[PDB]
Amino acid sequence: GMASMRILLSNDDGVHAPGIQTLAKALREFADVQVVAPDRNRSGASNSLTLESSLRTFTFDNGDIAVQMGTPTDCVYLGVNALMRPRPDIVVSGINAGPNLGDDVIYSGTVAAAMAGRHLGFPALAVSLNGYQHYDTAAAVTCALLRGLSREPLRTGRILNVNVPDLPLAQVKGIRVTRCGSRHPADKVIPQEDPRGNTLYWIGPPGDKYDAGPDTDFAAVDEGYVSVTPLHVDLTAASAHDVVSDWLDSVGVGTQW
Amino acid sequence: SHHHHHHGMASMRILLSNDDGVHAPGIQTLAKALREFADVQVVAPDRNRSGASNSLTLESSLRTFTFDNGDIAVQMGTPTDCVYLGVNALMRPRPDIVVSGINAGPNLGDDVIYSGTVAAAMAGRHLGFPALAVSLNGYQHYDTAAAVTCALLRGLSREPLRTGRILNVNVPDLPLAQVKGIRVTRCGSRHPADKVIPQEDPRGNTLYWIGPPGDKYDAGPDTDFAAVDEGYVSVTPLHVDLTAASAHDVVSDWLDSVGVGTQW
Ligand SMILES: [Ca+2]
Ligand SMILES: [Mg+2]
Repeated sequence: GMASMRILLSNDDGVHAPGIQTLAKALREFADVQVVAPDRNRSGASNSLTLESSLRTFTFDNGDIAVQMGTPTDCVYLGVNALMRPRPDIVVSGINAGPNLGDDVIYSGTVAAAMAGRHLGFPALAVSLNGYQHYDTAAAVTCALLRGLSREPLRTGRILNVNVPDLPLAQVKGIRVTRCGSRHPADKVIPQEDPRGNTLYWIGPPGDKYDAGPDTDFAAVDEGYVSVTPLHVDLTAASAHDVVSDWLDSVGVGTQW
Repeated sequence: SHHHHHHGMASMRILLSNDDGVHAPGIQTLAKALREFADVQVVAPDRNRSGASNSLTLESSLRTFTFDNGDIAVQMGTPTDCVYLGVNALMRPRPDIVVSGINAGPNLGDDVIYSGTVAAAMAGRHLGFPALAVSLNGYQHYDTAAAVTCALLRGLSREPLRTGRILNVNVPDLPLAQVKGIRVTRCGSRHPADKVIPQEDPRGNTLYWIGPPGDKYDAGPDTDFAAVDEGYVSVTPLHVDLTAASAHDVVSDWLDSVGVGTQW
């Protein structure tokens, strides 16, 4: 093998998470792996980053780095820019306990850390397990993808979102390239009074599946396939361009006539 | 019947938020303009949360605080938490639309996915009018961004907009008379940001600041960058679907070719 793969490994659940430790161990059988991940398991970071403050890092004995109060984006950013020299070949984010599917992906810290590694020599991988049990399955799927990538370059697509059925490896049917499904709007709030009678509010669960058709990430994982969706960060909705332009003309906004 | 710039002093119910927080000049100038013709409820972060993007608070309940004028701050709340709570719990009657802004500084190109301004608008995408994110390319002409947003909202009152759930609006930092018009744009892109600014704490530990955005990369003629640089309001319709559809076949052929997850 002419060259070792050098991986920057991060996650949404922090350095202590079973998912990131299991992955790290499996990748280290063939690759050099630097962990740079949050100091703890926080929920709901998405792609936020810390701009109002500087960040502290801590290095463990095994060389793992925790960024203190770091988001997953902050971790990949420091890792790519300042803490690994030279820069990593690729960012791998995972294994996340829990699926990152459909229109949820924009809110996922696991996806966020991969999107921060989109400009490296390989497409970044975000790896989520549809459950909490078969980390070994997700780790073997990840190793298989990475072997694929060093065998033949993937030409287009800077981020792959990978969702792994929570199944023993022998039961996973295969791998499908998918698009993101969608959900109905989330609408539940759960109010709870504090001891003084003040109402506080919890964000409720996601809305029901809407677009879960045959070509979606939801469908593939349901049928026991690995789902691979390529993602990009361009939010432009190009199909709306003519409608919006026509509308502006019609209501006279930006025209005198 | 009577000739005024706007018909109705409260003809639409607006949930107004931002990521700069309730005390920011951009949201306070926008609130004051909007209240001339709309029924406005501010629900915004208790402080500046630039950097919050689409993050939300899941492992903790949120507490709200209501100011004398009725503005609501969500304590520790992100822009997404503010809109989600405003819409689903706090407002009665529910809003017809979410407006988020005016942000101090632009939200252009591939930065839009990192913007808390944009995230609040995207949490309002399911309402009857498309949500607006409004950002000023500068810090001076909040007045100009407010006039532009009021023009869009009067427009929505004349005629509903059919497709496009979220409009990302960037306004040049110019007097209104100097703004050239409006273009419907696409997001351009930047080089990766690459700077990390170290700074020692008083005990001699090294702390790190995230550096500024990378250089412009794709600022083509129909980009939001180009529009604003040329003195035009940029309007880009946005969606939340991250699927790189134009990569599907290539990824699919690559898989078949390396045979990952196949037997043979
Ligand atoms: Ca801001
Ligand atoms: Mg997680």
